[PDB]
Amino acid sequence: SGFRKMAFPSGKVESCMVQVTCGTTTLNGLWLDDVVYCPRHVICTSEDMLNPNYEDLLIRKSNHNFLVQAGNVQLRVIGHSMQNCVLKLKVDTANPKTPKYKFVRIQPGQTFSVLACYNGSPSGVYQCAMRPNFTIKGSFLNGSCGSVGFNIDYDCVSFCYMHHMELPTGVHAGTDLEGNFYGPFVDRQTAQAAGTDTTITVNVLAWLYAAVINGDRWFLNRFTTTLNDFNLVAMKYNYEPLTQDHVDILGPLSAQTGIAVLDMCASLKELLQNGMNGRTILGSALLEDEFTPFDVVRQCSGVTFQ
Amino acid sequence: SGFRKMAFPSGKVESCMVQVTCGTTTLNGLWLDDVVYCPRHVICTSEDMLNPNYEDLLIRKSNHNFLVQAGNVQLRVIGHSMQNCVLKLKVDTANPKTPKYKFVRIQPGQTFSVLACYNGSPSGVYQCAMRPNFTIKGSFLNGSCGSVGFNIDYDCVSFCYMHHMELPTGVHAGTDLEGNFYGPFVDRQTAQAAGTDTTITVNVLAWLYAAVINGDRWFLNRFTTTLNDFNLVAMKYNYEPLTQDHVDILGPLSAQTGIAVLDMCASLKELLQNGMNGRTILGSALLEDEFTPFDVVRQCSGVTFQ
Ligand SMILES: *C(=N)[C@H](C[C@@H]1CCNC1=O)NC(=O)[C@@H]1[C@@H]2[C@H](CN1C(=O)[C@@H](NC(=O)C(F)(F)F)C(C)(C)C)C2(C)C
Ligand SMILES: *C(=N)[C@H](C[C@@H]1CCNC1=O)NC(=O)[C@@H]1[C@@H]2[C@H](CN1C(=O)[C@@H](NC(=O)C(F)(F)F)C(C)(C)C)C2(C)C
Repeated sequence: SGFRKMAFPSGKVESCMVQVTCGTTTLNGLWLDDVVYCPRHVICTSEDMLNPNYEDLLIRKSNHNFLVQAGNVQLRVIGHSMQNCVLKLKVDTANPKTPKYKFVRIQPGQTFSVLACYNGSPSGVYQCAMRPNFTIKGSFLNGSCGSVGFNIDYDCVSFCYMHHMELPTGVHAGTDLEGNFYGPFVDRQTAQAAGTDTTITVNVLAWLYAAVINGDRWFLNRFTTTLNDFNLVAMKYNYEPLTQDHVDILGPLSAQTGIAVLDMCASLKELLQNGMNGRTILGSALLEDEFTPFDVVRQCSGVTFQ
Repeated sequence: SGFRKMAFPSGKVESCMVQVTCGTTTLNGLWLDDVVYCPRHVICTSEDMLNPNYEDLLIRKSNHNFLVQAGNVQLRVIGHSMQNCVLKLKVDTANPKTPKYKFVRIQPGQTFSVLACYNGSPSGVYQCAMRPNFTIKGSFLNGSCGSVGFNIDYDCVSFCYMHHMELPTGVHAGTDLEGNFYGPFVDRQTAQAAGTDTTITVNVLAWLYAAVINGDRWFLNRFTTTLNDFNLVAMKYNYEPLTQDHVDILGPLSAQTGIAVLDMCASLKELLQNGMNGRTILGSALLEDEFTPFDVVRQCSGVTFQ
């Protein structure tokens, strides 16, 4: 029993981290086969980041201008290209520790683990969600860019996030591994702000099921509700609409606990209208929305990875 | 910016996990050099665990009765011995991925990362604290025993916990790597309960400093207090006494923020007496006590590991 914010084991990703230096700017890169992926603003001075012309800055660079270090070993860059907001450095050595991997673009509400790195070296690992406003609530400092987010499926690492920048209120924004930003943000040091965020309803429901599985059941009421009536109440409290797709994804937890999804919805409705009355659920005084239905199943059933 | 519950990178420890099977009981082992460490109740049937005589059960075992699997490869056991509540299986092959390591016994209030494993394979990683009542708030299922807790110092893994059992209210208990339990618990399936837990005061203060570093400052008041007067208030609210050793450990965060420790204590005192008035600190509605002063420094300064 017990329920914690669990990250994926980070070992497969640790073996892919390198440091990339261009001039005086150093950040992290991801070394897969004979390519190193990293944020394109490695080629910027501090001055350039206020209004960079990345295409222009990259013309004046050659291969030898990129210093790629994998531990104690320098990797010679033998080609380079830019794909949206990421640079791809071809190196003369394939990473022998390259795991089976995929590049995926995740949807808002889905979760992933972040391996926060500095100078190509890991600092720590934590779990995050892609917020509905396309930010993540991370923990990143200067030099953290190029740190990646990922999910694991048995032996396959699905990379879904590269870190690029921090937005007001201390939230974070970045790209998929094709260099396309999540959200309407740009890699330029100019005033930018995320839109209003919303609560990930399907994840709150998943976490209420995790609470029931752990014997924390005080919030279960005797009612049911329709999907439409629930979504009207959720709208008022800045909760995302619950779709039939979400109901289907909650099926396994609903079947395991014997609580219909719409019954859980009625219990969540009461919590939204009345509060928790200074009570806790799974030790938290707030409803948690950064566990997906699969996160709950993986933690409560002991799914492992190779 | 940002502040999250961060675990250590788990790669060095992943390379040490194996599965140990004796008869029909399978759990996790830790493979360091040519020794595999695991909980001694691997030698028990389900029947034996109600009242095991571990010494007796182990006489009737020989080396070949232990099946140790490291991935796809069986490791031949060539010797065995019992040290308190852990078995030590000597194997014919040294683990080539053995990191620089130490066995340490941590103190209540100190934190560590847990690599939760099943059948020798990792499921996830999360951060925990040794509670003052010598339990940990983990997430463990059947087959999780032998999962370990650890800290990293540059390239050295300090192993501090082996998982053995679950106690009422869904909390967990185990041993150091010498097999000595934390707390007054025994590896027998009989009714056992942890004593009343307390809040780790020095860690709450560390986390308030993390909040200030992140610009969450609303709780800072204009007062100071003496150490004695603070500890009288903390006693009432089931907080551990703050010692001069704790004040000294908080020095770096106090110097960084320019807030004297006893001034922070006055702000914490007001939070204890008045509550947070439905406000949050670093996104939490409750005071958090599972970040040590070093955890805060390591996260907010970007300390990395090799
Ligand atoms: C990568 N190493 C850093 C990570 C930042 C640093 C502090 N916390 C983080 O997550 N990325 C940057 O410094 C990027 C980068 C220029 C400026 N930048 C920012 O994150 C800035 N944010 C913005 O300008 C705004 F408002 F658009 F979000 C900063 C003020 C430094 C937080 C470039 C090329 C966008
Ligand atoms: C190791 N694989 C398991 C981990 C347990 C299983 C469920 N969650 C966990 O953390 N360890 C055990 O099953 C140990 C073990 C016998 C029984 N046991 C327990 O954890 C039991 N607890 C107790 O009997 C009590 F009350 F003392 F805490 C159980 C009721 C199964 C939770 C031995 C040899 C102690």
